[PDB]
Amino acid sequence: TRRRAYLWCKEFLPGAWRGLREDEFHISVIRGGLSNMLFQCSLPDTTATLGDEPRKVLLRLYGMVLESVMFAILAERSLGPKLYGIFPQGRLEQFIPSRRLDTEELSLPDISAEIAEKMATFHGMKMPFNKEPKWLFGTMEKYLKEVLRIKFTEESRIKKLHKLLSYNLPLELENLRSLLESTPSPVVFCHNDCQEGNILLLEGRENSEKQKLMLIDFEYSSYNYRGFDIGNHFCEWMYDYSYEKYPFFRANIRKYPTKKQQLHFISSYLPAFQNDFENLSTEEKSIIKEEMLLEVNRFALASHFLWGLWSIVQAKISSIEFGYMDYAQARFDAYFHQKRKLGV
Amino acid sequence: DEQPEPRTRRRAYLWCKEFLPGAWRGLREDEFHISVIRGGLSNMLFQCSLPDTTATLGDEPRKVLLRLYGAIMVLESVMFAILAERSLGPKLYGIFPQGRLEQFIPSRRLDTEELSLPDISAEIAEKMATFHGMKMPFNKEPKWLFGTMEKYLKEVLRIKFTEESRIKKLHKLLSYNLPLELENLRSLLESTPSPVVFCHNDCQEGNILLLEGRENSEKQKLMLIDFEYSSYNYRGFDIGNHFCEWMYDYSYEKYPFFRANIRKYPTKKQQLHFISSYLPAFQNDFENLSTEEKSIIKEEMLLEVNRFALASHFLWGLWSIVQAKISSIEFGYMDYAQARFDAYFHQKRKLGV
Ligand SMILES: CN1CCCN(Cc2ccc(CN)cc2)CC1
Ligand SMILES: CN1CCCN(Cc2ccc(CN)cc2)CC1
Repeated sequence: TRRRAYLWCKEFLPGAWRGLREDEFHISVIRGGLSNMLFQCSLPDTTATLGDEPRKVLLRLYGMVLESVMFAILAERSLGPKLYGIFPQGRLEQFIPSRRLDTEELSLPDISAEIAEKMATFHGMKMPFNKEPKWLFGTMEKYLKEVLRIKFTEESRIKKLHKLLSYNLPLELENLRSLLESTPSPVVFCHNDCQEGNILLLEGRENSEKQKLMLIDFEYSSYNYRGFDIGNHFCEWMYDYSYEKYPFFRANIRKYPTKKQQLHFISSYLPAFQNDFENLSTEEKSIIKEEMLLEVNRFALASHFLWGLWSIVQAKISSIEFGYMDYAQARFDAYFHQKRKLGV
Repeated sequence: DEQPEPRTRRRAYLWCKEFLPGAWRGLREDEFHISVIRGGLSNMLFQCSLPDTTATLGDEPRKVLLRLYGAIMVLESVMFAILAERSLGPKLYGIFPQGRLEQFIPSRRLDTEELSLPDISAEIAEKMATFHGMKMPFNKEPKWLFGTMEKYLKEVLRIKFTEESRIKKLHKLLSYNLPLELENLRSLLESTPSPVVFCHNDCQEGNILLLEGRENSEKQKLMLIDFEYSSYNYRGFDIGNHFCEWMYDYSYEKYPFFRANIRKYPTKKQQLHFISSYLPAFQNDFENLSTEEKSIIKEEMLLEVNRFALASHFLWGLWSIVQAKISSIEFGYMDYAQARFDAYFHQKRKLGV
């Protein structure tokens, strides 16, 4: 691996990387794990670059074709990290000096204003993928059917899974389908996982007011209802994954964005998504806003439902230390709370 | 043949309707237009279009090219997407397991005898030099050339024909002792400096588009397409291979379905004219180096591309023998293998190597 990374870096990267010896190779882990291990490879500080090649790069081990075409495209358009090399068991990507946002930072008005802008821009991109909005319910159905086949060993998971099934998930899915079918929402290229863990604060521009963030990790990206990408992100205000004691997240329902905070986000989103929106009548803009509010708060329900089902699947299979079943139970609690709140 | 089959076209209609924007997304089957551009079993080509009475709503193309992979993949897909993003290849509208949907570019392909026309050649040299300066996310080790020839050689040595004429042709070719000859070629090219760049690797006339509405422009009427063989490789191979293609006409309508003419290989003058467009297009300062150091570069570069042209004959000669066992396409692959090795040894004699 330290050699594998050495070979991949020597062979895929230009400049000093070409003549690099193996005892000159600097690598360290950025994230271990079982799948998608991140690494930081870099030149001797005492090595001068020959061209415009990078000094430090991010390696990503997968641990099919669409994810690669996608990442290449975003790289080409300067929407994503640059792609320096791609191979069967991973790829070399640009290393972006940054940190991830924290949960509570999402509510900072400049941060959520720029996230809205960035998601709007992400949303207007054309991609060579299927533009039929199959993804949302196709994945929920795929997960549900996995869930009604999962058998757990340990009494606790059995107990928890038994509570979740008692909601009558198949019937509840139909009630959700019914509601969203009656809720218009333009299909656009969605990130589908726009949580704080996937938003870079680019270092050196913490002082920029509108250009300090980048969106990354598009493994779930597809054409999907705009409402889901926004409602999902709103849900993510509630969940903090940096908690260091099992179950390794906190949910806080009170942290869901207020009407005022929602209007602030979409008041950024809309002008960045349709460049003619800014010239509409004050009244019309509020017609569109009030209507969008209903839209994304309904699709928020699908965020809860989808990730709840996903969280149950991950329990049975994942190695990652995370209280998946407790998270599923949190997502469904927020699902039913949001139903009562909306009166739907 | 013009009419697609019922199966494909029903599937074509679905792909177009779901992958393309605008008027495409609400088209009915009954108003979908599709025409064959190439049959076969491997890369079927179709033209797909809106009715002419139907109005585009926005960006969407009125016509696209459907490409089915047929009987056979991430590197090729990524490469095609990148070149589209950079406006070097056809735009990519749709990608899926069975194939892709690409921009339709009104054009015909160049004829073999057009490769030598001065303005054509100059631009082909600019386009290729441009093609070479690109950064691509692939392995930058120049192992494709001999890796590929080695793969073909090993397959070639263990294929047994039945059919007699195929069998006799294979025997004359093995007479030459290809493995030793391959090694001989390695030593010769091992001593021949050539910059490793991103090569098309199959820059023949049928992979160059003459763009419609531009037959007047002098330096902007061509586009290079079909990059299935592309990879980081010795610059000499890419140009050498192109010079070799001057000699082969695949439009010949009877068996073996090509004409070889060694007399059509570019003259020293024509080669210089080509690399005279290539070099200022490939590197910055070149245009204004001492007329005396421009010549050393040119002369050396000729030696290089003419030596690497030997790998062109050897690679496709081997490829061709492999194709004679596995391909069902009507083409005299064995005869073409011999034709390539004739030129190889004839080229060897020319170079005194
Ligand atoms: C799939 N995503 C959307 C739903 C929330 N996920 C839950 C999660 C958080 C942290 C960890 C720790 N590896 C695992 C799962 C993370 C991202
Ligand atoms: C792979 N390329 C480089 C070598 C020349 N080839 C020979 C060939 C031409 C036409 C046909 C079509 N019958 C088949 C093979 C095809 C292009």
